[PDB]
Parts: sequence; structure tokens; C-alpha cells
Amino acid sequence: QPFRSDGRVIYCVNIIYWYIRLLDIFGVNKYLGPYVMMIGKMMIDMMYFVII
Amino acid sequence: LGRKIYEFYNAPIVKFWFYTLAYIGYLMLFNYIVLVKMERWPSTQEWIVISYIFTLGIEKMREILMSEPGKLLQKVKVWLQEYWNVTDLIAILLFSVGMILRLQDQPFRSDGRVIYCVNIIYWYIRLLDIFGVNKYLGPYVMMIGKMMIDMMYFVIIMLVVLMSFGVARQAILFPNEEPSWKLAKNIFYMPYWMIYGEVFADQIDPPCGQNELPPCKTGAWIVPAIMACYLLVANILLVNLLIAVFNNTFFEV
Amino acid sequence: MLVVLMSFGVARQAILFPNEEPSWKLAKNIFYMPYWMIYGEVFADQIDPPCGQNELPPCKTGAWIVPAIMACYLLVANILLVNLLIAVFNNTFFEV
Ligand SMILES: CC(C)CCC[C@@H](C)[C@H]1CC[C@H]2[C@@H]3CC=C4C[C@@H](OC(=O)CCC(=O)O)CC[C@]4(C)[C@H]3CC[C@]12C
Ligand SMILES: CC(C)CCC[C@@H](C)[C@H]1CC[C@H]2[C@@H]3CC=C4C[C@@H](OC(=O)CCC(=O)O)CC[C@]4(C)[C@H]3CC[C@]12C
Ligand SMILES: CC(C)CCC[C@@H](C)[C@H]1CC[C@H]2[C@@H]3CC=C4C[C@@H](OC(=O)CCC(=O)O)CC[C@]4(C)[C@H]3CC[C@]12C
Ligand SMILES: CC(C)CCC[C@@H](C)[C@H]1CC[C@H]2[C@@H]3CC=C4C[C@@H](OC(=O)CCC(=O)O)CC[C@]4(C)[C@H]3CC[C@]12C
Ligand SMILES: CC(C)CCC[C@@H](C)[C@H]1CC[C@H]2[C@@H]3CC=C4C[C@@H](OC(=O)CCC(=O)O)CC[C@]4(C)[C@H]3CC[C@]12C
Ligand SMILES: CC(C)CCC[C@@H](C)[C@H]1CC[C@H]2[C@@H]3CC=C4C[C@@H](OC(=O)CCC(=O)O)CC[C@]4(C)[C@H]3CC[C@]12C
Ligand SMILES: CC(C)CCC[C@@H](C)[C@H]1CC[C@H]2[C@@H]3CC=C4C[C@@H](OC(=O)CCC(=O)O)CC[C@]4(C)[C@H]3CC[C@]12C
Ligand SMILES: CC(C)CCC[C@@H](C)[C@H]1CC[C@H]2[C@@H]3CC=C4C[C@@H](OC(=O)CCC(=O)O)CC[C@]4(C)[C@H]3CC[C@]12C
Ligand SMILES: CC(C)CCC[C@@H](C)[C@H]1CC[C@H]2[C@@H]3CC=C4C[C@@H](OC(=O)CCC(=O)O)CC[C@]4(C)[C@H]3CC[C@]12C
Ligand SMILES: CC(C)CCC[C@@H](C)[C@H]1CC[C@H]2[C@@H]3CC=C4C[C@@H](OC(=O)CCC(=O)O)CC[C@]4(C)[C@H]3CC[C@]12C
Ligand SMILES: CC(C)CCC[C@@H](C)[C@H]1CC[C@H]2[C@@H]3CC=C4C[C@@H](OC(=O)CCC(=O)O)CC[C@]4(C)[C@H]3CC[C@]12C
Repeated sequence: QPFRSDGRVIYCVNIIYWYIRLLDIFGVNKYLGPYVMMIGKMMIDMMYFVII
Repeated sequence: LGRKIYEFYNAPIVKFWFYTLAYIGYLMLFNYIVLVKMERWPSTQEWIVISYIFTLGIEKMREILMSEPGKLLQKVKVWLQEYWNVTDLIAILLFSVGMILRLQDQPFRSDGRVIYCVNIIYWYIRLLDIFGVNKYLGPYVMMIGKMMIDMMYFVIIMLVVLMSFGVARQAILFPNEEPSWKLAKNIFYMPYWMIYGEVFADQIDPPCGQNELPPCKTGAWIVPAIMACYLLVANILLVNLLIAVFNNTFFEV
Repeated sequence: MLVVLMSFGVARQAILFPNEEPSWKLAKNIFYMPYWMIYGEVFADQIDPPCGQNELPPCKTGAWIVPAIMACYLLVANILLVNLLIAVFNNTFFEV
């Protein structure tokens, strides 16, 4: 410390991305994969929502 | 008139609305059982409820033993084909073990009461089968059934996002906890009630390091930012996709 | 919604209050808390109230079911049937 708990915070932010990487495993399923790329399509529309 | 009684009674719409009114009667009696207290021995109203479940089980056993296929395995196979029959069997067995724990004195008695009120849920849901006779409600029932899979997909991706907000909240704010299962409660507690309204507004960024406070935990500013991210993704993206899924599946189903 | 709402009403008013007499206030409490939960108020204080501790009135046994099933109810009411009402309102709109 004082660096130790900040490294813990860095681990804590990294578990966010290591959950989001489950979408790659979700991309093998014939029912889930198109839904994942579909979310990737809807992100732009939500971006326009975010500016307005 | 002596054949007219038989003509009315054995007619199938009549024999259906008998069963509907008997189901409504049983369900009102079971509500009076489970809400009101229960003594050491069962009451009269509860004896009616016990008798309904037992004679229903007799009818289910009978209708197993009046199906055409020759083998007993074949009869239980063709009976296990229809899903409401096997859920009927499961609920009847759970109510019977609840009855056995009820007739037994405490502490088993109130556990039996718990089993009773968990069967209350399913014996409410069987009124959907009762609603299936209507030409306007039957298709709605099958519609609920067909969009449950579209909700299932939503449920897995919601678990993935909800656990993200959960772990990052439980591991920024609370930093020093021994191995305990209580963390698993917190993991699925606070993020899940945020979808349906309640943002838990008092407990996002408590005031801290002030004189009036407990010491500020390092990095506690990232929790409102990730709650912003989760709240936008959960209530603006995926629920709205579920709107879209449901509409474009409605025209087909 | 009436069927699903009252199954929740029965379940919560059964587990939480275990020694209630015949009274019509039970028929109020069966509808009261489920109904204002559709509209954006989940009654956050009484979701999993702390019980059986020293810091309180004890836990009714089986109370841990009451949050869990309520989770299920919020997935049925606010996510399934209101969304089907969106769909129902939307693809009969052209006709009407
Ligand atoms: C829990 C809190 C912190 C919210 C976290 C939000 C983001 C970190 C995640 C949530 C959903 C993710 C998106 C889900 C789906 C996709 C598609 C995927 O891209 C592809 O599959 C490539 C093809 C395509 O672009 O569609 C990865 C990017 C993207 C937009 C993801 C980008 C990162 C996002 C916005
Ligand atoms: C089967 C469905 C369609 C309901 C049909 C209603 C009636 C045929 C039954 C259902 C509940 C019954 C009641 C359940 C409990 C009681 C209390 C009972 O009083 C006692 O048991 C206390 C005195 C004693 O033990 O003798 C008198 C009959 C009564 C009113 C019963 C009268 C007949 C009722 C209304
Ligand atoms: C026509 C079909 C749709 C069935 C309609 C159901 C009614 C005829 C039943 C359902 C619940 C019954 C009630 C359930 C409980 C009681 C309490 C009972 O009083 C007692 O048991 C006294 C003892 C005590 O309460 O401790 C008197 C009958 C009554 C009002 C019952 C009257 C008949 C009711 C309203
Ligand atoms: C408070 C919580 C616990 C409520 C949860 C409700 C669900 C568990 C229920 C409500 C609607 C039900 C559905 C309504 C209609 C049907 C159709 C029915 O299937 C058939 O008739 C097909 C039979 C065959 O083809 O062999 C039974 C399953 C299903 C999907 C049901 C499955 C169970 C569901 C999703
Ligand atoms: C993709 C999803 C399913 C991941 C979910 C992750 C966590 C919610 C789980 C995974 C492993 C779990 C841990 C596995 C083992 C234990 C030990 C357990 O210890 C005891 O019960 C003490 C008993 C004793 O050893 O005397 C306390 C819960 C804990 C930390 C669990 C807490 C919750 C954890 C972290
Ligand atoms: C696919 C859908 C239906 C959800 C996926 C299932 C799991 C994510 C859920 C289902 C039941 C849940 C469990 C139900 C009960 C408990 C006990 C609970 O223990 C306590 O809360 C005791 C400590 C305390 O006093 O808080 C910890 C979470 C846990 C393991 C839950 C962890 C998450 C589980 C396994
Ligand atoms: C339409 C959307 C995309 C625009 C608005 C979203 C963000 C720009 C906002 C929403 C909530 C805001 C957060 C709300 C509260 C805080 C806590 C705050 O922490 C502190 O001040 C430290 C503690 C203290 O007060 O002593 C730092 C800014 C931050 C993360 C804010 C940063 C900006 C955020 C993420
Ligand atoms: C299934 C969906 C579509 C509708 C479900 C909603 C109603 C059946 C419920 C919701 C709230 C309930 C009300 C909540 C509270 C009261 C007050 C109550 O009056 C008292 O308790 C007297 C005042 C006092 O307690 O001093 C009379 C019943 C009433 C109107 C209830 C009647 C039934 C209501 C309207
Ligand atoms: C299954 C769905 C469609 C309907 C559910 C109906 C129940 C919630 C109702 C029907 C019968 C009702 C009972 C009928 C009679 C009474 C007696 C009543 O007692 C008095 O009013 C006391 C009078 C006095 O002081 O003498 C208290 C409510 C109670 C238990 C009622 C509670 C609510 C019940 C169980
Ligand atoms: C949703 C559509 C299809 C019609 C719904 C009708 C019933 C579900 C509602 C309509 C009026 C309601 C009743 C209005 C008034 C009362 C009195 C109320 O009594 C009290 O609150 C007593 C005072 C107290 O709480 O101390 C209990 C609920 C009850 C029976 C309500 C029960 C539910 C009822 C019958
Ligand atoms: C898959 C997506 C749709 C998320 C689903 C959320 C569930 C997995 C979560 C939400 C609320 C959770 C419940 C919230 C509170 C409790 C009480 C808890 O009971 C105790 O801790 C007992 C001690 C006490 O409370 O006195 C056991 C876990 C449980 C049922 C949790 C189990 C897991 C639940 C149902």
C-alpha cells in the first residue's frame, strides 16, 4: 500500500471485460450468436440516443 | 325427465363447467387454508382440500390405467408425453409430503405450511389450462408459452451483465470479507431489483470522508459510472430488444 | 395478470404472516403489495428484511423463498406480459 488496493481495483474493473468475453462462447450457438451480433448492430442506434 | 337429467349431466360442456366450478371452489378453500392459521389437527375446510388432491390422484391413476397401449411402461410413456400431467403428478406428491409434515407436530409443521403455499403457486397456474377453452384466451396462453424461450435468451445475457455489475460493486465497496455464502446473496441482490424501477438511490455513492463518516474505500467512484453503464445497457438496450423480438415473433406465432 | 398477481399474494401473505386470524385485511394484503410493484415500486425495504439477528424480530421459517419467487414475478409481470401487451397493441394497430 497505498498501491495494493488500487491493484485490487484494477482486477475489479477487469472482471467486467472477462464477463463480456463470454459472448465469444455465446457465438457458437445457432440461437445465441445472431442475437450477439444483433446487439452489436443496436449499439449504434443507442449511441444516437446517447447524444440526444 | 329421468333421461333428461342424464342428457344434461353427461353432456361435455356441462361436465366441464362442473370441473371449472369445482376447481374455483377448491382454490378458494385452499386460500382460506393457507392464509388463516392452522391448528394441531386439520380443519374441515382443509379436509375438503386433502380430499380434492387425493381423489384427483385417484383420477390420474385411473386415466393412466385406461389408455390403450398394452405395457405399463407404454401407458406411463404416453402419459408423460403431456407436460401438464407430469407437473400435476409432481404437485400432488409435493402436497402429500406437505400433508405428512403437517400432521407431524413442530418443527416439521410450519415447513409443511411452506410446502402448502408453494403448491399454491402451481394450483393457481393450472387456471391457465382452465382459460384455454376460451377462443380469445387459449391462443394467448400458447403465446405466453412460445415467448418464454425468447425470454430465456434474454435471461442468460442478463445474467452475464448483471453479474458484471454485481462483482464490481461487491468488490469495490466491500473489500474485506471472509469466505461466506452471504456474498452470493449480495451478488444477485442489489443489481437485480434495478431493472424494475428501484435504483437504490440512497446507497449509490454514500457521502464519505466528511465530518458530521466511515473512511472512503479506494476507487468507490467507479461504482456510479458502472451503474450508469449497467442501467443504460439493461433498461435501454436488452428490454427494448425483447420488445422487438416479441413483436416480430407475434406476426408468425 | 390477476392470476399471477394473486398467486404471489397468496405466497407472500402465507409465509410472512404465519399466525393470522380470519379477517378481511388479508384480502387487502393479498393485492396491496403485488399491484404497486408493476408500476415501478418494488417496496425495497421489505424485500429481504433482516431477521433472526442481534443488532431484531426472528425469521419466519421459509422466508428466504419470498424474495426469490418475487424475482420470478417481476420477470413475468414487467418483462413478459407488459411486453406482450406492447406486441398486442402494435400489430393490431393498423386494423383498428
Ligand atoms: C456491466 C456494465 C459495466 C456495462 C458494460 C457494457 C459494455 C462493456 C458491453 C455490454 C454489451 C457489449 C456489446 C455486445 C455486443 C457486441 C458485438 C460484438 O462484436 C461482434 O460480434 C462483431 C460484429 C459486430 O460488430 O456486430 C462485440 C462488440 C459489442 C458491440 C459489445 C461491446 C461492449 C458492450 C457494449
Ligand atoms: C366444494 C366447494 C364448491 C365449496 C362448497 C361450499 C360448502 C359445501 C362448504 C364448504 C366449506 C363449508 C364450511 C366449513 C366449515 C364450517 C364450520 C363448521 O363449524 C364447526 O366445525 C364448529 C362446530 C362443530 O365442530 O360442530 C360448520 C359448517 C361450516 C360452516 C361449513 C359449511 C359448509 C361449507 C360452506
Ligand atoms: C360456488 C363456487 C364457485 C364455490 C364458492 C366458494 C364459497 C361457497 C366458499 C369458499 C370459502 C368459504 C368460507 C371459508 C371459511 C369460512 C369460515 C367458517 O367459520 C369457521 O370455520 C369458524 C371457525 C374459525 O374461523 O376459526 C364459516 C364458513 C366460511 C365463511 C366459508 C363460507 C363458504 C365459502 C365462502
Ligand atoms: C410466478 C411464476 C412462478 C409463474 C411462472 C409461470 C410459468 C411457469 C408458466 C406460465 C405459462 C406456462 C406455459 C403455458 C403454455 C404452455 C403450453 C403447454 O404445452 C403444450 O400444450 C404442448 C404439449 C405437446 O405438444 O405435447 C404446456 C407448456 C407451456 C409452454 C407452459 C409452461 C409453463 C408456463 C411458462
Ligand atoms: C458463472 C457463475 C455461475 C459464477 C458464480 C461465481 C460465484 C457466485 C461463486 C463461485 C464459487 C463460489 C464460492 C465457492 C466456495 C465458497 C466457500 C464457502 O465456505 C463455506 O461455506 C464455509 C464452510 C467450511 O469450509 O467450513 C463460502 C462461499 C464460497 C466462498 C463461494 C462464494 C460464491 C462463489 C465465489
Ligand atoms: C437460470 C436462472 C433461473 C438463474 C440461474 C440460477 C442461479 C444463478 C441461482 C439459482 C438459485 C440461486 C441460489 C439460491 C440461494 C442461495 C443461498 C444464499 O445464501 C445466503 O444468502 C446465506 C447468507 C445470508 O444470510 O445472506 C447465497 C446465494 C445462493 C447460493 C443462490 C446463488 C445463485 C443461484 C444458484
Ligand atoms: C446519457 C448519459 C450517457 C450521460 C450521463 C452519464 C454519465 C456522464 C454520468 C452518470 C452518473 C455520473 C457519475 C455519478 C457520480 C459519480 C461519483 C463521483 O465520485 C466522487 O465524487 C468521489 C466521492 C466523493 O464525493 O467524495 C465521481 C463522478 C461520478 C462517477 C459521475 C461521473 C459521470 C456519470 C457516470
Ligand atoms: C388484477 C389487476 C388488473 C387489478 C388488481 C388491483 C386491485 C384488485 C386492488 C389493488 C389495490 C387494492 C385496494 C387497496 C386498498 C384498499 C383500501 C381498503 O379500505 C380499507 O382498508 C379501509 C381503510 C382503513 O384501513 O382504515 C378497501 C380495499 C382497497 C380499496 C383495495 C381494493 C382492491 C385493489 C384496488
Ligand atoms: C381464488 C380467487 C378467485 C378468490 C379468493 C377468495 C378468498 C381470498 C376469499 C373468499 C372467501 C373469503 C373469506 C370469507 C369469510 C371470511 C370471514 C370474515 O369474518 C368476519 O367478517 C367476521 C365477522 C364477525 O365479526 O362476526 C373474515 C374474512 C373471511 C375469512 C374471508 C377471507 C377471504 C376469503 C378466503
Ligand atoms: C380486475 C377485475 C376483473 C375485477 C376485480 C374484482 C376483485 C379482484 C376486487 C374488486 C373489489 C375488491 C374488494 C374491495 C374491498 C375489499 C375490502 C377490504 O377490506 C379491508 O381492507 C378491511 C379493512 C382493514 O384492512 O382493516 C379487503 C379487500 C376487498 C374485499 C377487495 C377484494 C378484491 C375485490 C373483490
Ligand atoms: C437470471 C436473471 C434473470 C437473474 C435472476 C436473479 C436471481 C438469481 C436472484 C435475484 C434475487 C435473489 C434472492 C434474493 C434473496 C435471497 C434470500 C437468501 O436467504 C437468506 O440469506 C436467508 C437468511 C435471511 O435472509 O435471514 C437466499 C438467497 C435468495 C433467495 C436470493 C436467490 C437468488 C435471487 C432469486
